[PDB]
Amino acid sequence: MIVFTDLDGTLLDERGELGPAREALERLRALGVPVVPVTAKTRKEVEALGLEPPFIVENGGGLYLPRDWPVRAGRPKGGYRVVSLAWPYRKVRARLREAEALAGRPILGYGDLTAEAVARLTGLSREAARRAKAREYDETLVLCPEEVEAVLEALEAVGLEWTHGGRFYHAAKGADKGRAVARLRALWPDPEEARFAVGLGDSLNDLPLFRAVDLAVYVGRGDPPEGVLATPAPGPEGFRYAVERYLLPRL
Amino acid sequence: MIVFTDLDGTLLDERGELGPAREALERLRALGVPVVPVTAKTRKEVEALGLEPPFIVENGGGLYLPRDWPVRAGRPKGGYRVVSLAWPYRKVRARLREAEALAGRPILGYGDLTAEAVARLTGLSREAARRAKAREYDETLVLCPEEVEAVLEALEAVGLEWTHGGRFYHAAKGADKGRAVARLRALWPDPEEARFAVGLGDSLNDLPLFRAVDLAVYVGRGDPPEGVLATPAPGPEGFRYAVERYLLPRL
Ligand SMILES: O=C(O)[C@@H](CO)O[C@H]1O[C@H](CO)[C@@H](O)[C@H](O)[C@@H]1O
Ligand SMILES: O=C(O)[C@@H](CO)O[C@H]1O[C@H](CO)[C@@H](O)[C@H](O)[C@@H]1O
Ligand SMILES: [Mg+2]
Ligand SMILES: [Mg+2]
Repeated sequence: MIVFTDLDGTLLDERGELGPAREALERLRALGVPVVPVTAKTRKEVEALGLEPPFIVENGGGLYLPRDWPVRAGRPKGGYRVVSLAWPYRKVRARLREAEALAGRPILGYGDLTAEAVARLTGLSREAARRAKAREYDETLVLCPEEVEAVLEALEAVGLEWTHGGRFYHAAKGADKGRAVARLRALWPDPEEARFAVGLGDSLNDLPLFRAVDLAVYVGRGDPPEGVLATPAPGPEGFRYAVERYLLPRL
Repeated sequence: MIVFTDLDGTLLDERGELGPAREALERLRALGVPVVPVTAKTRKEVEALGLEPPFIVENGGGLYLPRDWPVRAGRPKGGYRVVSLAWPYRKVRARLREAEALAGRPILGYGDLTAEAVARLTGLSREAARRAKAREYDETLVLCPEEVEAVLEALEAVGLEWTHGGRFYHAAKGADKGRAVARLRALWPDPEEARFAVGLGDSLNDLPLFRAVDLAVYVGRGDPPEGVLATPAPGPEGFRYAVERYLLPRL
């Protein structure tokens, strides 16, 4: 069994911490069940949370593996090997400039904003905001509600893809949580361990995650997607509920 | 006679340069008529143009005087003397945060953006964008057209004042081109010379300028505001026409 999990609004609470998930995470480790973060967050953010690889960052744009992963894949980088599935940030940013000219209006993202600004917009600290700005693949867009749709049309026109997390729209090319999950499973050392995958999430960018796993659990607000299990409460309490009710009684 | 003039879209061409205005400016200089910039631009931007004080920056937020101005006013600041009429930028920025809370959405300004982003948004060079970001009183806002109305009400509700230049809305408190022109006229060494003031402009932020002078000339693109003279062509060609037709005969 592998548990693939989104962070914001799923494993993490409103302050970007664990809440009741802590105990749930420990039980899984004790049972030897790998837990793989799959998030819109950057590697720098995942690191600051003390999460060890493997993990999937920037909506599936990058798969970070331990340097000594038993299956050879990716490009070595320090204590990691990195499998890049998506276009680099710089290329996305260049494409955004063309989308701007098309939309006939500015399209702003984290790359355009100071860390101070990103912090204010996200409620993160300036330092956490600096980590959120260290994007390798995916751009987080800052859009006024009323312009969203015109912007999305322009993104697609210039070859970019979009999704949204809990609060923000994203632009990237080749970043998909489902693609990344499928890839990581294919690269898993023990095929039997990866045979059954669970995926938990709460927003649009998690749909691909749900599709790519065997047991999908939605811990967001409202009704889950079709074919996805639900929990009584959202977020980390959802995660806890999910492990205890759906996972442990299988372990 | 003193000629008070806006810069962008009035004295400056589309590239923000004085080239086309040279001949008309030299006509005034040769006749010993002082010319005072009155602009939304910052001290740094005005200096980069090689314009000497007295000049009025940031929509009237600051009045800059020569170090040896005969009438002692304001305080020494970097080789000039400055008379601060408006709240400092820092206070405006803080009150903007209250506005954001009321509006329920981000309200972005230059202070939130990198020089690179400002450069892209304005067409200024990266160097010029840094100068445009060196704001002491007034914030230039970057707003979705669809959100302007809600945003402007939010500004009013938190005690900020707004206006707009050729392209951008602004927020400040106590910055009014008319108030600054009146203060400079009152601090003028030669009361006779200041007795007859001319004001030229092309946008909303110039209405206060027109109210504060004895002869107002509009060089923007619409019909002129009531009580203001028009010119056959906008911008620097309008400024030149006004000098030749309205001012020289009077001199
Ligand atoms: O789309 C969003 O709402 C979240 C995921 O739900 O990701 C963005 O927002 C987060 C801050 O809330 C950042 O940590 C991420 O890096 C990214 O910029
Ligand atoms: O409101 C505007 O459209 C113009 C009019 O002067 O000023 C802003 O825009 C200019 C750039 O076009 C900057 O040089 C100014 O500092 C200011 O930010
Ligand atoms: Mg989430
Ligand atoms: Mg103007």
